[PDB]
Amino acid sequence: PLIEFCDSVCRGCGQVMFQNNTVTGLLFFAGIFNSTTLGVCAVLGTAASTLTAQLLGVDKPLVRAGLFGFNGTLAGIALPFFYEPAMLGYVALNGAFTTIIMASLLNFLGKWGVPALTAPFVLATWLLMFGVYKLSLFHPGALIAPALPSVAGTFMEGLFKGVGEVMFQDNIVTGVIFVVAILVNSRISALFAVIGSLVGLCTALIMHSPETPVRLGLYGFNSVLCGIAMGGIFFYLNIRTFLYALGCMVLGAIATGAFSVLLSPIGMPALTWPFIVVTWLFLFAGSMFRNIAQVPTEKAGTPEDNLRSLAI
Amino acid sequence: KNPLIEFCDSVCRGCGQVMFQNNTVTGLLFFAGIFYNSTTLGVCAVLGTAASTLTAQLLGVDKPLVRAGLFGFNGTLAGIALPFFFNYEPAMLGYVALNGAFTTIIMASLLNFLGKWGVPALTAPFVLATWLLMFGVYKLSLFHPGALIAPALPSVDMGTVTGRTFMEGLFKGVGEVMFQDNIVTGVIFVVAILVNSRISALFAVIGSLVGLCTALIMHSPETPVRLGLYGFNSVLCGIAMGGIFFYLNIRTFLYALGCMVLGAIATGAFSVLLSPIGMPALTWPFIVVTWLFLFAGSMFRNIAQVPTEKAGTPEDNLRSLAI
Amino acid sequence: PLIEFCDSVCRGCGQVMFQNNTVTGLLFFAGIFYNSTTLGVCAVLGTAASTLTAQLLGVDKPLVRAGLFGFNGTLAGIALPFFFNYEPAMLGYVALNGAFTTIIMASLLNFLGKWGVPALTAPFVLATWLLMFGVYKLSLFHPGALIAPALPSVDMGTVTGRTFMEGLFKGVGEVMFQDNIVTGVIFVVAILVNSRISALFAVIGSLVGLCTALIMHSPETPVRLGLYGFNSVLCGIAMGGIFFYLNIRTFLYALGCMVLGAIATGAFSVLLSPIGMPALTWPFIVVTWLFLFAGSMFRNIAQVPTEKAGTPEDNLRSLAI
Repeated sequence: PLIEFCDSVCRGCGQVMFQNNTVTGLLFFAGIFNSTTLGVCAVLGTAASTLTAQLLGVDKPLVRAGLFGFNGTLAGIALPFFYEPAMLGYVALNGAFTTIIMASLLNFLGKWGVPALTAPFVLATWLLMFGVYKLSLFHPGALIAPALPSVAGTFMEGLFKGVGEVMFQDNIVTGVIFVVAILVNSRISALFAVIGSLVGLCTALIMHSPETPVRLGLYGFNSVLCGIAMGGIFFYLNIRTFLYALGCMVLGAIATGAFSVLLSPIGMPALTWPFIVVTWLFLFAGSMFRNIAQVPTEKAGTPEDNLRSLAI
Repeated sequence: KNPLIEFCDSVCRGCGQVMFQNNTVTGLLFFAGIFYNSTTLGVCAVLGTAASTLTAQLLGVDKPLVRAGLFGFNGTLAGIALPFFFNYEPAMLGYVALNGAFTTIIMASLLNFLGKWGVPALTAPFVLATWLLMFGVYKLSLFHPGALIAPALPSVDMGTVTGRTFMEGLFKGVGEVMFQDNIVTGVIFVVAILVNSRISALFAVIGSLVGLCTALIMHSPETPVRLGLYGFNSVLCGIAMGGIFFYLNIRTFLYALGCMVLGAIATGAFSVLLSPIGMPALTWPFIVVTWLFLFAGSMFRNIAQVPTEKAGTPEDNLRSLAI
Repeated sequence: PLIEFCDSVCRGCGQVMFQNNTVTGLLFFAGIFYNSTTLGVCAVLGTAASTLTAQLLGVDKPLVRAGLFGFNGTLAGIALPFFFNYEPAMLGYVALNGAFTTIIMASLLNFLGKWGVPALTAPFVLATWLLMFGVYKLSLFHPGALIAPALPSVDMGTVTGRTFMEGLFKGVGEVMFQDNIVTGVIFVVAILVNSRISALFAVIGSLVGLCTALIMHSPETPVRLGLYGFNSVLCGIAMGGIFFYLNIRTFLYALGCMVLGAIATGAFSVLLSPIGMPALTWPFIVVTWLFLFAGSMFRNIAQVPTEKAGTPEDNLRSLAI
């Protein structure tokens, strides 16, 4: 059981980039392990999420696939980033909430075979983070600030930072390591995750953004998930599939921004929100697309496996 | 019986269904509790409930549903809350009716909707209606709103905790579930819940209480706490996920507790979300965290979801299961 | 193919009022062309993009040729130019908007499909929404004075004959973001071609929206501006024999919905007021889908089978048996 919870926890981390591999997940943790605190709160979150599915009795295939620890980690991290004694507890409370969300979303999105996506991480964190201004147990970082919207008056730092900011990780190194981590399980996923941040970076420049946040990588977080997800994983990789991904990827950044305003008066983070909308938006469309070949979700595997299975 | 007596028998049932209790008596017992605070509010209630009821019958709902009172619950909270959170006018009544009726189409809309996975509608009909019916105020000056509403961007005194903060809050939580800021009714409404079922009355209690303490822990201004506001939703969570929608157990308990705890956080989060628009949160929080837990249940082996279409009192749900 | 893309484009425009007819659609374009060649272009651009896209992703030809894949394609071509200061990148973004609409519609199709609910203008919005929200942080475009961040807060102007006439037509036009009284007329006529019923219901739409606004006590500026007739017009046209077998009970439902349209219009205005963006078609699509999802549970109410739903007349002729 201990080794399984381990093997699960390791898998959930990789699933962050849709990669179901204990190794990639470990390789990912090693990358992020910028802050021992963050790593702890991560393992806490992942552990809670994992341990929870097992207590409510999920299909072992799902837990052991790590599908029940992914959003478990991002709740462990981001409640600390955006620290008190009650920080840990709330992390646990966040991760666990994620689990009910995922189920809730599972059955939900299931009946058309749409994935849950990071949506569990957010809608949780969202709720668990919104009530701060009225629940003074915690006190928030300078990264949060109520304000009505108002108009405003690099490639290397941003590239890596995009991949890291996917984990709220503002480190160039980990970004590299996380990219390498993605390589292990699959070269394809590591590449698509790259084009992700890059397609997000340039798309941001074009739309004319303050070259601060760009290098900060923020406009590469979601893009990186879009590239990794719609990259051979959820759809049989092709040329038309590529342009779709590019398409989505491009879309990712616009939505990132739009989402920043939407929550600007409430001044909270956008979080993974953008990737999960534009994503689910494209997915729900795929089946109607003849030219587009959706990968059967329940069977969807690595871009390579999804290409090897399809071959015959 | 008769149509008049049926509309009566229905109206009485819808009120109890507020706490998921399908009983003409509990519902009456509930009205009696709230009547204490405002004949006006009682009227606007009966108006709302009546409209909601009468509407389902005109669109032809399955009699089982109307007579189960399932078509009057959200009908009442629209009759009440358009009067409270707004300055009574002559058009107040009409709009109440307009609110209740809207609730009905919402419930249907949500019924077919949430139905195909067997999720309940929950108070969601009351809100999304009232929401729409209340949002456009600043631009539809027919009505003029109470001081309880105020546009403002979010921003981070403490007051003092005490015995009174626990007693006033405990009862006020149950009442604030009906937007009722009275300690007495809270008691009466608790008793009302006892009639139909001791279990539901107890869970509704743990509801407000789990909501009260959870609020203190998260560090809230000890004003609103005693005000009970952070007990409204919690009370519904305790009552709903308490043997009603899931076969009551120990694991089921901790789930409820879990949900209940979650209720308050969401209550707060929701307060912000609507703070710039400065409108009330209303039942909104319970209905989200709730539907969030429900949709999860089936995936949970250890968790035994009560078949919605069959879901009855925690006792009946335990007596039926016994076999 | 060129003539089909034409025949499709023409159809998508009529579908705006649920009318599947190349003629009505043309008649509609002619109406609106009157106000701005630019807007007409951005429209055709949008519609063209939306159409061309479904074909490249391979949609069922029945749907494209029914024009159901160009409707929301037009409103994205128009509104990115209106509620924003035209730039060179205006066109591109239009195209980017229309195309986005298509994935939205699919996304929503499969989505709302499994209960047979329509997509409605929801594709136009959720796109435009996203494509318009990030402006304050994506300074490529610069927005019109019609946009302004502000927390909500409670002059009256004066009601009059002109307030009813300017508003009546403006409601139908404002359904296309068209602030012209003429086109409103023409668009009404356009609706007549395909069907008298749809043209009438679209009328009752704006009118039910107009009065319902007065009653709720609104600043008699926006009313004549017609704004509170846009959504109402869609509600009347949609729930008018098209999506439900037209009757008496069906009428009161429509009226019902129609009345609801305006309240929601306003509420939606607040919801987006701090973010100070437009409400757009948003209101019609919520109160609408709210009523539709209810219909089946209504015995007295006879929902028209969506996949079969046609003109109020055809929906009455088919039913006759």
